[PDB]
Amino acid sequence: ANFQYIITEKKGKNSSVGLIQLNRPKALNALCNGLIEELNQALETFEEDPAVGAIVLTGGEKAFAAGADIKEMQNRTFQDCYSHWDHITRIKKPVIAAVNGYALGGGCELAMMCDIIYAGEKAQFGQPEILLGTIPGAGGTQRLTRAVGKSLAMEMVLTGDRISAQDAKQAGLVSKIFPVETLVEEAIQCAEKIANNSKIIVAMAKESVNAAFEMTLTEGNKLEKKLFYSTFATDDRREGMSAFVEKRKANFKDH
Amino acid sequence: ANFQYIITEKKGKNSSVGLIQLNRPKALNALCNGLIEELNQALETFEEDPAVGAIVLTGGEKAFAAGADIKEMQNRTFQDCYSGKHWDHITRIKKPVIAAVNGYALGGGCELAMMCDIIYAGEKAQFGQPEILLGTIPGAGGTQRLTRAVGKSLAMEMVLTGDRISAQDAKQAGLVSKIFPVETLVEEAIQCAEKIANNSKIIVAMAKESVNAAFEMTLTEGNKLEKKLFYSTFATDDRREGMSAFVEKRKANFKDH
Amino acid sequence: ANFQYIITEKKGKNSSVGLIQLNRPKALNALCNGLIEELNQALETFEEDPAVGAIVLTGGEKAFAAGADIKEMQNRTFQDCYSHWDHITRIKKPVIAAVNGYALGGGCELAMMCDIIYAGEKAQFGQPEILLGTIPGAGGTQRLTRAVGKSLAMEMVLTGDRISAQDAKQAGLVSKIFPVETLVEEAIQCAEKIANNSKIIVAMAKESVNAAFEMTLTEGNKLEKKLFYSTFATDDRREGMSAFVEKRKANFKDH
Amino acid sequence: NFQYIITEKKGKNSSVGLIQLNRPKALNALCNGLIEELNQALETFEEDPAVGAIVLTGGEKAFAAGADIKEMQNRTFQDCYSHWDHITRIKKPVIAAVNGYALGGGCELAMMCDIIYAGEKAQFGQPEILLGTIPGAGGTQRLTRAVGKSLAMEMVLTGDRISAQDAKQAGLVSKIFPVETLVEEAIQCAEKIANNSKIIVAMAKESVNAAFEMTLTEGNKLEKKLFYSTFATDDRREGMSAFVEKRKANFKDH
Amino acid sequence: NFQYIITEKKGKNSSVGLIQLNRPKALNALCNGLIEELNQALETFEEDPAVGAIVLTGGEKAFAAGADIKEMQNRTFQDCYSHWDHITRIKKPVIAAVNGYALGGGCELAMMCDIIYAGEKAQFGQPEILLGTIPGAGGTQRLTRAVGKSLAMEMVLTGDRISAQDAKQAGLVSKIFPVETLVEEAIQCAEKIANNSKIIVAMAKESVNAAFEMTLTEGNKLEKKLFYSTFATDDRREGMSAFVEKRKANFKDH
Amino acid sequence: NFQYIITEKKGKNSSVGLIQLNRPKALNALCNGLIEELNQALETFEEDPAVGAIVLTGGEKAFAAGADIKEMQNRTFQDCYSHWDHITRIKKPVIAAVNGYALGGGCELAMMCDIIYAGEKAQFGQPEILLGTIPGAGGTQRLTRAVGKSLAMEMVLTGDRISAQDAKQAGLVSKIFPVETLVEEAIQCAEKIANNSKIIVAMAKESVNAAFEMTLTEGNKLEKKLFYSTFATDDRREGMSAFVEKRKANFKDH
Ligand SMILES: CCCCCCCC(=O)SCCNC(=O)CCNC(=O)[C@H](O)C(C)(C)COP(=O)(O)OP(=O)(O)OC[C@H]1O[C@@H](n2cnc3c(N)ncnc32)[C@H](O)[C@@H]1OP(=O)(O)O
Ligand SMILES: CCCCCCCC(=O)SCCNC(=O)CCNC(=O)[C@H](O)C(C)(C)COP(=O)(O)OP(=O)(O)OC[C@H]1O[C@@H](n2cnc3c(N)ncnc32)[C@H](O)[C@@H]1OP(=O)(O)O
Ligand SMILES: CCCCCCCC(=O)SCCNC(=O)CCNC(=O)[C@H](O)C(C)(C)COP(=O)(O)OP(=O)(O)OC[C@H]1O[C@@H](n2cnc3c(N)ncnc32)[C@H](O)[C@@H]1OP(=O)(O)O
Ligand SMILES: CCCCCCCC(=O)SCCNC(=O)CCNC(=O)[C@H](O)C(C)(C)COP(=O)(O)OP(=O)(O)OC[C@H]1O[C@@H](n2cnc3c(N)ncnc32)[C@H](O)[C@@H]1OP(=O)(O)O
Repeated sequence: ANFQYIITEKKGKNSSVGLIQLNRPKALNALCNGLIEELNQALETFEEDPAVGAIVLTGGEKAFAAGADIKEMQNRTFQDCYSHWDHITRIKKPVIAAVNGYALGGGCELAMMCDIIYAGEKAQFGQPEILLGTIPGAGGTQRLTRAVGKSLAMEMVLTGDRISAQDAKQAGLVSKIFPVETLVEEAIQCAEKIANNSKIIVAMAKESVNAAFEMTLTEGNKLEKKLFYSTFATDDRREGMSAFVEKRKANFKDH
Repeated sequence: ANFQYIITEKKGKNSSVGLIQLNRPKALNALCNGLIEELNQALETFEEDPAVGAIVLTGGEKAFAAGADIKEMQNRTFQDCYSGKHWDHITRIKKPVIAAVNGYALGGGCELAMMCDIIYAGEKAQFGQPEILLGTIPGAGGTQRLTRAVGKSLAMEMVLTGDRISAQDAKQAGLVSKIFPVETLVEEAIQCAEKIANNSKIIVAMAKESVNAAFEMTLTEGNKLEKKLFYSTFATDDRREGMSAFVEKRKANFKDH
Repeated sequence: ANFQYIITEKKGKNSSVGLIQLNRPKALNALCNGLIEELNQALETFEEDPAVGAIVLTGGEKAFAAGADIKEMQNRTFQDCYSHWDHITRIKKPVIAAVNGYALGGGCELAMMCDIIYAGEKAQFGQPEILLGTIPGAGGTQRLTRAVGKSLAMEMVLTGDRISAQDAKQAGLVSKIFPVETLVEEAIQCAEKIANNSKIIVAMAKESVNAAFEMTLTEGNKLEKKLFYSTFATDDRREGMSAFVEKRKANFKDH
Repeated sequence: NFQYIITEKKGKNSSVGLIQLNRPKALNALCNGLIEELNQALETFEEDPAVGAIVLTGGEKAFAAGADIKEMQNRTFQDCYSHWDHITRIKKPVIAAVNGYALGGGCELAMMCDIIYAGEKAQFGQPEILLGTIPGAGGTQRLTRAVGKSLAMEMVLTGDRISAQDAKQAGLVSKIFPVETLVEEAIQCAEKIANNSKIIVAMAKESVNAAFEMTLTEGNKLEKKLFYSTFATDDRREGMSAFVEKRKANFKDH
Repeated sequence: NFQYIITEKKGKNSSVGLIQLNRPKALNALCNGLIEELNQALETFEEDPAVGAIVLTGGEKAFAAGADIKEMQNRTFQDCYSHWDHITRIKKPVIAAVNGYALGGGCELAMMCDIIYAGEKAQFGQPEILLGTIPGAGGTQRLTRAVGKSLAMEMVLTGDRISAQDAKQAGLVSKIFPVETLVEEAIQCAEKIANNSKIIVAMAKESVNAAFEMTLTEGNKLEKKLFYSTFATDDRREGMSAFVEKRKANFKDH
Repeated sequence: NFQYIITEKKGKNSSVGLIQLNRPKALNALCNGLIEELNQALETFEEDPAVGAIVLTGGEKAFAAGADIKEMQNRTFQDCYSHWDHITRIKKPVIAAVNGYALGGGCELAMMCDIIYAGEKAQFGQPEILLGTIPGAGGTQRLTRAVGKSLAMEMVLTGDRISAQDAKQAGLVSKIFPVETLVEEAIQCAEKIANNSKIIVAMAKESVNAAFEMTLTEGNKLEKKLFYSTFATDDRREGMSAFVEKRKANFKDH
């Protein structure tokens, strides 16, 4: 429906890419509860849209998201905490984060929840939760550490210091850096490529990669094998291999 | 043995390095079932050869291995796959295995290199997991070892698009530890295998087992296992000789015992 | 007490940083049992000193620590061993390692036990245990691998080869590289920053980041959440978020 | 309102939310519609401040004979690949009062509950194998973890059923009561849980569940963090003071 | 053919692969030669399309009294660090019919089996401690996971034996039968399993085993993936249809 | 020189270190001072070359009624973030002879022990919930792992107690003895253990403990490494030889 905090729209060839834009410039995209609710709606919608194969999440040019909404948490109590934030992780289709500008606190964690992260030349990542007398509460101490290593993760989480796009890429937090002006376009091109592939196979691949963080290498490889065997129960695997053998373009039907 | 797809031979000082070279150039070293069987044979042989301390696995200059053999699985069914189950044997080898990757190391080829303990890349090597382009996903640790070495963002990008990354990219990301000119790559990998072979076999096997454990348990339990293995080295003659040699300011004489 | 192998002292703004300096220059700071005992004492002392918020551990300019003391284990037997080295991991306050020069074997492991590692331009890391007929025995095969990746870790552990500061940073083993002359000063500045934040919250954050190596991503995020909720039971969380909302400097009380 | 389930509050001061599966015709076979209502009832009781614990039960002859086979009969692999365990998202304790058949999906639903009380004639089993499939809702995970590999393999591979007595001896269920008083007894247990601090009860339940998600070392660390957390509540202060002051504790779920 | 074991096809349609340890003089002490033949028999039965389940047993006096001490007596540490668990690579179900002694390596072998049936006079134990060593084939892992820490510690640290009734009560074994009919009963169970779809049975067995290799959360996710997989088979379709059409299922193992 | 505990060496050759909690007035409430002495006694017995196993017990009426409520009553959340399980750092086996009450911290202490023997009238429980808190020393972890989720949830959420018979049936304790002979019997078991090689016993105990810290696969690998290690000891050679030579083994703890 008519969204208050986000702007959605389909893009790329055949409009196969679902674009979600955080639109709360006043608050530098502070992830207030309302914005989160709309974001989850947009994600669910694009997830159920058969023409969409990949989603691109972005914010403004100055800020992807400055964090969660302090104003909204300010008066919460411990007990409140014990009486929605990671719905993006339940989405089966790939989600690419096009990070331009600030991606701090909850904003940084939201980007890390995405499968792939592309950063604009002037993006900035950080977990300033410590400066607010709290710690990251949406995977900031988990996903950051796993991607960047203990030393840098400890430095960022304990001081609240920010790192550049170049630092993030070097550390493995993000895989590409693009000029501010073309960042979103480039992320859409990548989303396109992914959308071109079979949707069912892409979902299986994404699930396999994610498993790398939930089990031992041994069990991860076993799960990957089971999923690999599964692709053989699909038409697109048959079509993909035949196309290869027949040296012709493959025609995937997401089935 | 009389191999059809691979070329083996001992190299390095005292012929301590076992060199296995994938040899199916017309198929750019596509890993067909027959080649896999010979590779495993060569590995087992070098493993049982007491003169060998480390193995170097390589392919051609244009390709380490362009991938599994699609033509061989193109007709398989789900039931075939399940009710039919050896791609991972190289992981059962106790001696270190170094992959000297020159050119293409894609799909199964990339996974094979990642199964190796160390990876050295030639200036023009290329890594990628194009399984997605074939309507399938990596099936030999491609989504596990790549991710663990390269991080989620790059791993997702590669696995989901099938895009390739350069040798420089792979090194920067931690997939490979060294990059050498195409012409000297294999020589350099042999030098490293030699250094490793110089050490005590038994101790080297324990160390390799310890490092591998870093991917199978919590840091806490990993450190405990490492401790047990560390204590174990004290039950060997080489440990004694090694420390004695250092204290006595003289060269160590290891006997792999 | 009056230490024989280490030099301690408080530094940074308001002497909030506890500096421990390994001082056995003749043995290139080889980690003998006596030095380890003093180091543990210094750590415990700084841990219990209310004025200290972070500790900086360093050695000489030529060597952080050349390794454990070989002569001391030279005559030990397997039964000796099976029937203290990592107490530094029991410290709740952050510990930063300012590595200048050699950080080999036990020295490298000690540095890796620290939360953050800063390296001087000429630092060198390596695990030469293999050259002595033994393997790293204080997390060298675990922390190195987890930070540097399997390929480089195997190369280092199996050959005993050393890597440069630049290599270590690129691989994620250390997060910063500074000139030899200012390295310790820079690490103290980082410790200062950490010490200005809430001690209790900092301890929780450090615990959260460390958990990234002890459980699946799913459970790690759950633990992080519980710790996040916990911060709400503190005065500093309330002051931190209030200060932000009221556009004013936060005054933490480590409570 | 509900077509497949019957809900109602019970116990002291109506602190117990009782959900009763009601599709006697199909022996409470868990069809998609019933699952949707069950989840609703659960969410409702979860949000009801008056409720401290939930009791889930079915009929006297069957808790739930299994998922609805006719509903999946024609599904294909792609349909599948493209919530039956929402009960696991509930923070308040859920007790399963199993009378009669608790097979397949029914057995898995009971195992998803925190506590299981079985009527004298209850029967547990995972017959999915007889249908050319395997348990798909934790049947091979929760059963094994509670009963051990030998018995779990026997049940899953043959589809054989085990008695209430077997289930109790194996640790699948913690109590066995006469068919007629089973539900009443489960409600008494839920009452007791409801009398304790909700916030503390939620933390304890989360701690016990963690025993299946991490190593003992990390589990103990998490438990410690939760233990420290209780000190941030009024109920913990009240509970310990009441003890020291030899008086009854008055919890406020805060 | 074989020196230490006796194999033969049993059960309806010869669907059961029976392997019998045959080293009576050494009370089936698991020497290296016997292990090699056992692995051969397993591989053979595994590749035999007519076999759906394997039953492993020994004599009436002893399933297997332990590894062969004589064989390791002279080994050194270095020797040790320079295929005991092959039975674990078999995809088809393996039932252990334990009669008499199942000690040390013998106990571990039985524990490696998916299901364990014990004769009235079976005896389990891990006496490795009495020999100056510890169980080296999962004795401290599988025993503990099945029996609990207290009893496992007692057995491993003292070398004490437990009865068939103790083993069953503790969950080590799921059934106890008279010595004379034990093997027959295990074959009947193997028959039942063999009757079901081989591919689905292999998936189920893999799912149950996963209960010991990952957190409940990941185990449930793996089980789900395998569950979806069954939908890519003809047997699942046949199984569910047969139920719906109230008729007998004809599985074709695919 | 102990105020809260009574120690003394018992059994053949004074091979068993017996520690008796002695604060009958407080039903052995584990106050901080008692914990400090307990740890001292443990460390002492651990360093005593003549001791091979420790037996921990309390009074006939109570092993330990819990941690000291009076001592934590005034603690704050912040205090909590400013050596309760040191018994777990002891390499030699520790047997808990539980007579009477073993509640809360007391129950957790018993569970930290390697083996638990219970007197006919022992009682186990985790009443932390009744005090507005949750078990904080492994009560939700070790209890669950030994007793299963259903019973563990029941105990932790209601604070209800279970009998010795219940505890044994659930696997929490491995033996039940009359109140009067319980400690004697536990000492006999400690004797047996102390009979074997101390170095090998330490390795075995470490192996069994690993069953709760890693996947079955890695646990088996660790066990293997420990198994190989035993071959680097004289006691293993002595043990195997003694068996081969049909003679009694003479262990020298190395
Ligand atoms: C499960 C539940 C979730 C838990 C997850 C983890 C916890 C967190 O995410 S906490 C968030 C951490 N983020 C922060 O501390 C960042 C706060 N913001 C900043 O530091 C600055 O805005 C910064 C550096 C990005 C840019 O500074 P600047 O260019 O001067 O812009 P600035 O004027 O501060 O911001 C503009 C407006 O956005 C608002 N805003 C910015 N960030 C936030 C935020 N995180 N919450 C609420 N409002 C915010 C500002 O208050 C201001 O509004 P106004 O002037 O009307 O009060
Ligand atoms: C349970 C606890 C677990 C144990 C943990 C794991 C095991 C380990 O840590 S073993 C450590 C491995 N490290 C080594 O072998 C490195 C030894 N050091 C070196 O090789 C060199 O000192 C190096 C390369 C750093 C610098 O070279 P260089 O500048 O020429 O110095 P160099 O002349 O070799 O040595 C100078 C002095 O330092 C001493 N020293 C340096 N490292 C050590 C050491 N590890 N042990 C003992 N003495 C040492 C030397 O003995 C020598 O003293 P002296 O002349 O009186 O005999
Ligand atoms: C993530 C997605 C979830 C995945 C989870 C795992 C998979 C599963 O749960 S599959 C379910 C396994 N369950 C079964 O195979 C049990 C099927 N039922 C039975 O065996 C018998 O009903 C039994 C033994 C319980 C009782 O027999 P009986 O007393 O004769 O009663 P019975 O006549 O069979 O049942 C009465 C009615 O209930 C129906 N019914 C019973 N169970 C089911 C069921 N599971 N699905 C659908 N309808 C069922 C019967 O079809 C019959 O209806 P009708 O005669 O109009 O067709
Ligand atoms: C890491 C930090 C550790 C965290 C671990 C987890 C948390 C816990 O352990 S909390 C402990 C939970 N235990 C309890 O709630 C049990 C409390 N006690 C009881 O319920 C009863 O004493 C019971 C049922 C055992 C016996 O009742 P009864 O026979 O009437 O004896 P009772 O009169 O109550 O006890 C005798 C004396 O011992 C004292 N006492 C008993 N238990 C405790 C205790 N846990 N703490 C302090 N004092 C205690 C009583 O206060 C009384 O002393 P006094 O009359 O002078 O004040």
